[PDB]
Amino acid sequence: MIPDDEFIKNPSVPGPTAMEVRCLIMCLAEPGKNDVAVDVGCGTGGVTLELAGRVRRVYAIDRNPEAISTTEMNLQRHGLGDNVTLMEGDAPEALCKIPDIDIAVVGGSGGELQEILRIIKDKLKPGGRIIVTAILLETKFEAMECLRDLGFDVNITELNIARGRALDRGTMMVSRNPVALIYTGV
Amino acid sequence: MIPDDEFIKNPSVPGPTAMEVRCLIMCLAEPGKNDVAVDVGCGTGGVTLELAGRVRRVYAIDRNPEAISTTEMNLQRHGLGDNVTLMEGDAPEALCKIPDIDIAVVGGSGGELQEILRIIKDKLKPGGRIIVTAILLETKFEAMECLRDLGFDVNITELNIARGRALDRGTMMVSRNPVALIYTGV
Amino acid sequence: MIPDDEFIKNPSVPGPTAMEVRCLIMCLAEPGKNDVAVDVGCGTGGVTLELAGRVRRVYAIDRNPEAISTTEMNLQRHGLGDNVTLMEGDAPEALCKIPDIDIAVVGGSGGELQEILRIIKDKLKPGGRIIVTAILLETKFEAMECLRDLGFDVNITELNIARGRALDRGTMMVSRNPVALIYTGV
Amino acid sequence: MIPDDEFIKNPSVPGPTAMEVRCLIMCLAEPGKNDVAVDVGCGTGGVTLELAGRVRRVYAIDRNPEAISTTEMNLQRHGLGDNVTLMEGDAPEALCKIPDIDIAVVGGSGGELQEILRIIKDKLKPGGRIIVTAILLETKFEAMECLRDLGFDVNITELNIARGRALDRGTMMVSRNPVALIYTGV
Repeated sequence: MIPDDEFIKNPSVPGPTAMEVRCLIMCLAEPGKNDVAVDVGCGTGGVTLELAGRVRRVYAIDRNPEAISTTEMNLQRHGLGDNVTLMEGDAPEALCKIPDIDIAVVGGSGGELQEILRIIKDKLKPGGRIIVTAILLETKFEAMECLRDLGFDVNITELNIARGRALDRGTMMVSRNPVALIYTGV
Repeated sequence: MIPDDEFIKNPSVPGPTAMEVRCLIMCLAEPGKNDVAVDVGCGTGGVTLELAGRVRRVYAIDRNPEAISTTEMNLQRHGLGDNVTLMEGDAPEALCKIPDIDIAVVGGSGGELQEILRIIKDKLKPGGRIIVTAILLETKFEAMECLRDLGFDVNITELNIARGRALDRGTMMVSRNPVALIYTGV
Repeated sequence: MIPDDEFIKNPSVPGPTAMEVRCLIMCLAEPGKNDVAVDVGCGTGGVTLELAGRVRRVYAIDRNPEAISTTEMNLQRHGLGDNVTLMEGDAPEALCKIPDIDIAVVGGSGGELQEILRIIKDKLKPGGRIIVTAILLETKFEAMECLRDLGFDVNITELNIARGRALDRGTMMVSRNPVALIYTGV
Repeated sequence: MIPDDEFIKNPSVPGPTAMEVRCLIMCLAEPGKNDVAVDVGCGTGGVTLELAGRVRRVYAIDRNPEAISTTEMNLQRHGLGDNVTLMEGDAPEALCKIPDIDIAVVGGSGGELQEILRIIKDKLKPGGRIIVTAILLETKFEAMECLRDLGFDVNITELNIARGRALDRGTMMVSRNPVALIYTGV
């Protein structure tokens, strides 16, 4: 997996998602080379990158132009992007212009989460997977609720990662903020 | 990834390792189809399974006969095992009968961790990766120390996972015990 | 603090709350010998005990008879209870029969959390503190939301505790499930 | 408890210790108004503060002059310090100039942890308590080992705290680095 260090950040663009989380999302999404995926709120490009290398097509969406810019840069740094359709603008509008999906990774809460999820449920091919990355306590709840309301079997996994930082004095554990992955049964 | 639920457990055999951890081990190990791997202390077979599907050869070792038995069963349930050499008995003895390795996943502390690590360092192909799964606070330290003494750049990641369990009353977060992954730089 | 071990458990009654959590609730609640406190959903009696020894009066409420029973037993084992009014039945009904409070520790989600909180806000003496112990992901959200809606400054602290268990092989870290303490500014 | 916010920090002086940890240390230490306590490596003064208000005497030690300086300031901001003997210099040297102790809170690993612990064991009144705050993975192990070697019953509790930070977008959980408290049975 591309570690967080090899990502070109941008002060106004959140990310990249911790490799440990990207790790897990990849396993939950269980990409197939014929799967069409959508990464809503692609940020620095973390998930898009990982998906780019394992699925047929990836539609990366984000309101923030700098994010599409950063994701673009990062795809190029890692020579991916041939199969990645970057998309500027409002997630719900963008999502309508997309084909049906097998995998949906929704990071960007962007308020309109419930709307995005409804849209996604409608474009989800049978056996599709939705994975919502929640940073805000509200998103954890809202995602759980929507997914259940859209008739999905919802699961949730909260990841608390700590990496050691070598100091002269020794190895200190440094925490990433908790990240929850709300995902629908396959 | 095969979820913990699809594993055939055995009351006397610990495991399977949380999918979230197996997930991360897979990313840290970064299996190559030409990589030879060894899973010391294969338990229920979790890591062996994951590795089986991504590397050339996997040598699964474990003192406990029931573990070799359970891993054997689980390999079959998931149609893997063709490239998995199961091995009974003392890990250091078994390890000497193995070819050089690219990836080493050492779970089974089995006391003799330091000895296993020494053996492994000697059979580690250049650019090889060692990942020690530590359940015991002592193994976290002992592994860090050996790895550093054997001249490796040691890193550590503690994973605290919680999965929601749906109750009538609502979703409750249930913790897995902390698991640390001590790993050598690639 | 009375450690979890010295509590008389009851298979049908959840608790006691990890000493680490009780410890923190005690500090957030900042009991004063003249403070009147209410422990909604007193379970095994953990918080009731701690409060009993530091405040003027403690009203312990719980739907479950076994819990009032168990809390009663534990109060006696530790010679407290002189200043503890145990209360059987529905929390909202019981809460109305109570005097105004300085401290409110709400553990028992019991569905009716929002109602309990509204009742509590109305009986909260100026400078009072509310602390809701959340086990369920929904309660974390719901409590945050209510407290904010009732005009409180809401804070949240998620505790992930792990205690070592000495085995022959060594000390192993054992996790308690995550517990969140949603509390109102003083 | 004095929250982390009301502490006068100093860029070169680590601390204050998270209120959640200070909270727990106070409970494990179980101060008595007649207890003599020593805070080795007093940092910003967190523990010293808490102890100051509950025990007879507190000897605060720290190599770093800025730390004794900052602790000094903080004691004054909170009108404590009348019963606090600040001490400059090498912890082992300072420790010999102290009377016997009931409570010892050792934060400052300062390398010489094992030496400090031996000294403390010798000055520990019967039924005394030692609590070592470990930030470094090495200290967790070393403390456990010494305490056991000095014939103490050693216990350990790893605390992973996350506090919500209110953003416009919502509440986000922010982690403190893991902190372990190794403590001797009373």
